[PDB]
Amino acid sequence: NLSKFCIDMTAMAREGKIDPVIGREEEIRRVIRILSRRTKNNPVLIGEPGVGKTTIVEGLAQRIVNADVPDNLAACKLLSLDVGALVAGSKYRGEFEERMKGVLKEIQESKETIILFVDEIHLLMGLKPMLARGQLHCIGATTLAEYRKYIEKDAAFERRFQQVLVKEPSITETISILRGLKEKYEVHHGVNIADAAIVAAANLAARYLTSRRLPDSAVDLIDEAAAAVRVARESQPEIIDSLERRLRQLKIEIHALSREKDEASKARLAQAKQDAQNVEEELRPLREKYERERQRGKAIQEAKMKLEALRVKAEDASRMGDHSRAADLQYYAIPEQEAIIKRLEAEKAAADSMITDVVGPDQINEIVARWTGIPVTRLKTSEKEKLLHMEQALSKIVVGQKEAVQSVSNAIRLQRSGLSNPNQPPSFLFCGPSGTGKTLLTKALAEFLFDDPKSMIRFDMSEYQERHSLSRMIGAPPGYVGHDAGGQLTEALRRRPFSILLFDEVEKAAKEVLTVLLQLMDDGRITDGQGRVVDAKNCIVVMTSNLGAEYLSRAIDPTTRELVMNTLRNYFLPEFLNRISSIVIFNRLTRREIRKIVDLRIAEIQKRLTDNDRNVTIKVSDEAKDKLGAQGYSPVYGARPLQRLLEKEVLNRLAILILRGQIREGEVACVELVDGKVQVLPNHPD
Amino acid sequence: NLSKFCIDMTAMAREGKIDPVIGREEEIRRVIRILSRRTKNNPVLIGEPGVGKTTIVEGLAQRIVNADVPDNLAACKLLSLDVGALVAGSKYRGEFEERMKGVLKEIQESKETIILFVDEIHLLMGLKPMLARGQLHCIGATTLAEYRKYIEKDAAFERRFQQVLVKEPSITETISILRGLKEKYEVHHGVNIADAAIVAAANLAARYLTSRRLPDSAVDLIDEAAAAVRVARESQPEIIDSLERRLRQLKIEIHALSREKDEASKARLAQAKQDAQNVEEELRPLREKYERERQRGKAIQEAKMKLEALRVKAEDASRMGDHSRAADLQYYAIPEQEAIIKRLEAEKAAADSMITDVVGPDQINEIVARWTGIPVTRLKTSEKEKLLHMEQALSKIVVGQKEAVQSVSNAIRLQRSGLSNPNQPPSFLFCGPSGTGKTLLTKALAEFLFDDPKSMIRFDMSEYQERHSLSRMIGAPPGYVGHDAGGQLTEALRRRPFSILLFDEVEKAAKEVLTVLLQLMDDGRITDGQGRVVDAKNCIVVMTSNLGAEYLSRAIDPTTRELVMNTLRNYFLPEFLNRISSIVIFNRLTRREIRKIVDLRIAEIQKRLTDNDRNVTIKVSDEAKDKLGAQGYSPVYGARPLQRLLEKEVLNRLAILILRGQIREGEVACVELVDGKVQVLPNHPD
Amino acid sequence: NLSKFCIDMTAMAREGKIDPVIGREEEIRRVIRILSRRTKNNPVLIGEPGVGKTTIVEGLAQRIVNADVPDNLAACKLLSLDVGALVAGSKYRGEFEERMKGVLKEIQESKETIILFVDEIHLLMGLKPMLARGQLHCIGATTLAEYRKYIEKDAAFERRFQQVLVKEPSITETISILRGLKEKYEVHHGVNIADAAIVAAANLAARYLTSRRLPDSAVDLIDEAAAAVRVARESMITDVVGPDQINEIVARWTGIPVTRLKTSEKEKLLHMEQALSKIVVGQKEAVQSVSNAIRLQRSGLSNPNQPPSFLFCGPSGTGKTLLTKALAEFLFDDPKSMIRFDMSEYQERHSLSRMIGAPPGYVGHDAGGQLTEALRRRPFSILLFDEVEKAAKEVLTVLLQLMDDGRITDGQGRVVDAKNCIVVMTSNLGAEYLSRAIDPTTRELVMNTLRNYFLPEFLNRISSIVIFNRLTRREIRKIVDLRIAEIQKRLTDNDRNVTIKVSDEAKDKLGAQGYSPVYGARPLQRLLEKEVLNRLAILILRGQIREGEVACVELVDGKVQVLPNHPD
Repeated sequence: NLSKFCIDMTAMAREGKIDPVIGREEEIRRVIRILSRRTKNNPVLIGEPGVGKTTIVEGLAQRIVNADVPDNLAACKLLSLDVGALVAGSKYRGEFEERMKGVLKEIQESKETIILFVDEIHLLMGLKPMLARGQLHCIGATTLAEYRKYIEKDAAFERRFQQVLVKEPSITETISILRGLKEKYEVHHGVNIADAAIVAAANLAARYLTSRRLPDSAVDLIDEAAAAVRVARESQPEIIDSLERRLRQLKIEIHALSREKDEASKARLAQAKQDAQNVEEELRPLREKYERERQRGKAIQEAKMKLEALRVKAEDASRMGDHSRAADLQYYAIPEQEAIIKRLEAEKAAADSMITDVVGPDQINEIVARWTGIPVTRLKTSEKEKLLHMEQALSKIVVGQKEAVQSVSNAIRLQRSGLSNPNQPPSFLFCGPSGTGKTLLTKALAEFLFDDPKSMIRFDMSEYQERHSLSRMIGAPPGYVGHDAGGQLTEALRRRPFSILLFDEVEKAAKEVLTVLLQLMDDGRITDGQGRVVDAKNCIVVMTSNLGAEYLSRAIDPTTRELVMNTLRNYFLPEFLNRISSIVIFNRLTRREIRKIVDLRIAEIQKRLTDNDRNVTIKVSDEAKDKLGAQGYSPVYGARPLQRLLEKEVLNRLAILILRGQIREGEVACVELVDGKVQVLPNHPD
Repeated sequence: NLSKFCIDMTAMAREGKIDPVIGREEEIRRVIRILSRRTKNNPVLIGEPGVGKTTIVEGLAQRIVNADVPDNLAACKLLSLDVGALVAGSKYRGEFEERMKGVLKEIQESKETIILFVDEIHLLMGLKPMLARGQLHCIGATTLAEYRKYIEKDAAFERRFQQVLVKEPSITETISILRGLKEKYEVHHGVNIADAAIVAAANLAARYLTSRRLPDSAVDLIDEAAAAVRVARESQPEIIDSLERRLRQLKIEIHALSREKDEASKARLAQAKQDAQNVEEELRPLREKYERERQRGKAIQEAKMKLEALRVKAEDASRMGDHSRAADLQYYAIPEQEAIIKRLEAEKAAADSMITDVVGPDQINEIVARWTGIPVTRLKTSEKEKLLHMEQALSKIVVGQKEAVQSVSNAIRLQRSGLSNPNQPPSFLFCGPSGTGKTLLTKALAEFLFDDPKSMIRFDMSEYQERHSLSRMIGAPPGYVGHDAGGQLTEALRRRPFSILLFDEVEKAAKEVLTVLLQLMDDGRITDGQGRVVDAKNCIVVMTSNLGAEYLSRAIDPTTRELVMNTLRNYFLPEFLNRISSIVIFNRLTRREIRKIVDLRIAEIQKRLTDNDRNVTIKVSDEAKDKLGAQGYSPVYGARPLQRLLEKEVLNRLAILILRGQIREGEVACVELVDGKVQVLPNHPD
Repeated sequence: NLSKFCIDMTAMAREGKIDPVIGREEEIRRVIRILSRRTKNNPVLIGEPGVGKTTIVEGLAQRIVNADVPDNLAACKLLSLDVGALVAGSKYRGEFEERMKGVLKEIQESKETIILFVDEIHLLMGLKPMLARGQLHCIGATTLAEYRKYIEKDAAFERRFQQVLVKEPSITETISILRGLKEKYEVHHGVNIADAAIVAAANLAARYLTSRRLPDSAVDLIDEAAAAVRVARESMITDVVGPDQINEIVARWTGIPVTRLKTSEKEKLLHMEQALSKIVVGQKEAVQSVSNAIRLQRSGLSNPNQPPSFLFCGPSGTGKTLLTKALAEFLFDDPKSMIRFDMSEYQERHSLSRMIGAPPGYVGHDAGGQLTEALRRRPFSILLFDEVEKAAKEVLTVLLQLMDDGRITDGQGRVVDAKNCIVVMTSNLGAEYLSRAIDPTTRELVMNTLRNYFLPEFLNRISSIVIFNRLTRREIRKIVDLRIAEIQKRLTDNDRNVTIKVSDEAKDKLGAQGYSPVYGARPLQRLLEKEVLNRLAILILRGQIREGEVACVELVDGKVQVLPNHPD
């Protein structure tokens, strides 16, 4: 028989080597209905890669072999066969097609109803399975795109098929499947785990390592964690290996002195004999407890092995009816094995590097850290304390609208508390003069709430005032030219959902993209031109304005607030306008805060000084700062100009004397001013 | 036992036949972890060609042989693959399929857990060993390119592997691992090397030999140094070999004197032969000293080899139960023989005005010059001396915009200072009239900085207002031509990391090309059609405009500069014009500096004259240059027409007179403006 | 012992059967260095056919035999199999590989230090001793191309090797190499030669026979000299070799009088106007202009890497085509040295692929490179291009990137040499501004209407700026007289002898007639030819105008007609 390429699922099912599936049953029954459906028997599943749609097929087969299934299909069997393996048969398609017809017939001339799951089904593209008229069955599963690319472009084949979707499970579903496979994996490493670590780890992978999808992601996370900790238990303790290297060098010394004959040699001979003694009679306690734990875990492993083997054999026999041996094996070998395990556990509990075989969340934390280099500190923060401190925290970054800060704070608070629409994320639309750090405000926001620069994006609506600009920016359905670039916005949502959304020049926008953004607000997602309606619940969305700022006199009054109220209600649909978290405003910039910013400026300057060993002592006279500020305020950009202004107007002469070294190590940057012109004074000429 | 293709690494390990390896350890530990995992034991590596990926594998094996790996690995046998051998078997799948299975089968025939690392794994893709998970075990390694080409195609492998890239090592790490090597390398060629020399050498290769990567390159450099040494000797001493050069010259004397048939010739032949005897009597003592000391070195290294032999012998003896034999060997045979070899070393060191024969920075520098041909003095100036004297040398090329010289100089300082943005490369937008040498300015600038014409590249947005042009300028996904040739910027940055980047007439650019350039300004690198990023921190950029010509009317005035600033604000983004390093400004030329650059031209001319045999001085009348300038000042195109003007005007008649016979050598080109046209006074008639 | 396939160079070294070329020592040093490369001992030499880098390895063997080598290499036996020596005894690749193993067994047998060489060593790819860790030593050489084709593929091999470029030998160095060979060959034949004549010969082989390669080509020359001798001396007294015989042979391979070769190339320079006048007439200004330009070229005072270039503005054939011709046949002394190129077909972007090439996987790239093989086979030549302004802008781009640098990339992936080329663009985009008469305005008008067409600096890398005119009626008649002269020549070619008597009346008639504002009267050449050849041959095959009998080419009643001397 040419079962060469085939793999009998039902075999391992009876064998029980297949992993125990969990959850997602209604889908299974849907599959069933599709099978017994006459017109198009074809279950053709679709989902994102890696999710182990495979796992789902196998779980259905598992449910099958228990015979609690469609009767007309209970007598049927399932098996896999890699299409790549079939085309691995030969090099050329011609001789290959002989193998293929062999496949189609070999199953055809099979007097027992058995079905094949054609994984990666689309690869039929590269046909013969027009033989499908009920005499046979298949099972389809592959990604959406290529399905639309080839299957959707074949009527006859497809009018005989029925797309099946795959929802991506959520946190709780992880919790389920992970708690399930916990025992299996712990055995395969002979280890222990606690739950809260699993919970966190799941959430964490969900948050940051997101180039892949739930849930197998957090699974392999568990994997690597357990591997690392199992490597540590498998490895000798640091005291043990140091002891052993020591004693090796100790017997080295002992005998090297046994060669020489002089009183010092014999002295350190006896001394190194005592050394090797001490170390050996100390290690053999620790050495032997290490060995004992090795043996304990060993016995544990093999006991679980025979335990589950008996379990699967007994389940098989019960499915058969071999009652006598089934019952005796069950109520004899299971209980004694339980006793074995419980006395093993008792002795391990009494055993008190002695590492806790149980893993810890901190472990996963370190792992994800080296996965993304992100400071471990920020991770172990539950996203709650930061909330109870974010307000003043970000105040410590920029100042100027305490009220705006605390407002957006309350907004995100009400989001995370879950006291609103749980699907439409909070939305933001600013107004006021640039220079404050509005951008920078959002920036600190992100790197505090997602802890990443790239978490920010940028959108400037002059670039988005043509309807076709909208088209390209959201991408177009594959039937259009936008198929080669797609939607940068959309694709950004894809790659990193937990991120931030900037929008600017919104006054200069096209009305249509304005409306699709309004939808996004009320949608919490966007129906792409392709069908992948990608969530936004992990997003933050900001729009910019500076128009009414012409009202801003240095001074907060409600009067001007209503001024710009109308000044905006005119601009956009008041219903649309009802979709901000709350109206976001600004104000003028009194001198005091500006010179405070100057203090922050000289601060980051001293920071740059600290970046290297160079001690430099910035002495900004009060009046220095005073002139700096009083000069560089921009009625159009505030200190954004003044920033680089002072940057130049110090860094120049600073680096001058630095290159010159005339102001030497440990010296003082006496930041001086000369008659209305700032001039730091060199401690010396050449 | 098809060991025809089995090739063990642990063997050469067991004889120290591969040197130790430094750093990279956390990598190894990660690899171990992955090998332990239950999901996809087989990890994958990504890095630059042959950069020591192999070294990581073999060093892991080294760790193995000396009892640090865990038990599962303590039971591992590991080896490399006759990959190319099976690629070289037969051009059709055929029998190397079958031999491949045989060894694959031969794998199953295993006492302990056999591990087969494989490189180039793409070679099997462009599926056969899809048979047994758990039986076989490899490690993955190739180029990221190959990763996406074949790794990411077969979903099976995609679930069956996990990648671990390889960051490029850094310079200090180079220094360390090179000390390590240095030990064994000198042992191979018995000549000492200044550590600091090696440090230089590494930095040098890093700065210029971008063909390969760090550190292998600088390794080869040290090797070239050892080579230059061993060839300054001839398996000899080096001063002995230079006296052998002198002795070969003495033999030339001997033969050229036997050539002459007289008595004094034979007498001075005997003189040369006595000199030959004396150079021999000094040749010998130090030559046999050299032979003896290299024999002493092999004594040392074979003593260390036996040391490793007995060490690992005591290791696998405690594994078997015979640690006493190798124990005693280490105890007694090792220290005493090592001591007597050290005694031979001390006595030969005692056998040692004065003369040097060990490596120094000089020879390294000379070799790198020979490799690139750059002057040794140019290498050794250091990014410090030029900063103290650049402005001078630059003025030695063109002048007039002294302010801008100063400015760009401070900018380069800032970079080298590091006090500025530690990553943002410098950036300067040229503004002024063409026809002075803005181009020339930047040219000589670079050739003073990196000392390379080709270190400069020029770009003009005239062919960039299109999308496909942006693509070609950066590249594209494979379904395009942008993949072919990639992008000019990225390909250049690769081909030369240190450079300057001209973008002339940028005011005509497509604003999305402007966007990618702005990224370059603010990334330190760039994301491409392949997504990969290449650092430009060690690079700078150039872009020019010529709008201000409106305001161009000589007297430096500020009022115009803000007009220009807004003129370009309306052309680009505000922050874009702020993410720059500094604004650039130009102007017209003073008639005096005009005449000056003309004097420089005629200097070039007389230089070209003394290049050939024509020593014809030129009496360029004041009127000559005055009229030439009055003509050649093109208010449209500066004086970039002027040199051509003057050469067409005079140089032609010059060469004409010189060759037609109107000039004999050594003459004076007494050239004089006569009636609006400069006609040199005929030095000799037709 | 299957050491037959290799050859112990060190043996003939001991037997002294070897004669070292000299120079290139530094390269041999490089070799030694890599022979000390503990990492990749095996280098790879790279050069060109004829240079017989075999020479180089033999010289290394020389430095072996006299014990003048690094002793780490003292006992090394240097032998070299031929890959062909194994292509012969091969009933199949297995048997090929069989003998491979067999010798390699003897080879891998580590008796003493031994080093191998293989010519065309790339051929081993298309290998078996990939087993070679470097415990052994080898060396080889080939062209860059197949090296990149085969050795670039494997990581292992390519890494184990070191690419070394032999480089082109200096002309002065070749004379020194000839010297060292002189006595040897003379012994081989019993002859003597003047060193200076030999130097001449060298320079000649340089200027021609580019098919071959120095210096071994110049050797071949000297061998031919010795041959002529071994004829003569054995057929006062004739015993030595003058330049004469060299000249005989260079002629026998080019068909040119020694006169045109015994030149020193200065008088021709000083008298190009003479020849031109005797060929072309009507643009004396451009004549002297280009003369001084190419002089400056040869003067050395020119830019060392700026080959010439000459603007054309005037009708076609008027002499300018004939000009280009004379330029070739007088400077480089070959008609075919001109390679036309109609830019009218190069107004397309794909014409870049069609001319120089494009990325290798295209259809036009194979047509490309027309300049590449041209220069490789013809260094001393000229590059004609017609109405270039219409040609595609990337075509003009690559043409510029040639003319400035005297070198340009190709679609194949290389930058050819052009240090003996001449740039030629030709059109009459503003010639219609003119009459039969010179006014600088119309001249300056064309100046503008052409400098506009591109970067005027693109025109300002041209060696000059040159126009043409509409010939004067009198010099029109002059070139007419030239024509009728070559026609009477053609008459004298065959024994039928008849006197062309072109009346000044018929002269004016034909001239003015064929004079047209398009090409002047170049088609009139064929027109008047029809007018004469027809009638003269009519009377030739009729028996009217016999030998010597006059051909009064006379204009009768506004229609030129030769009066039939004797009616039928």
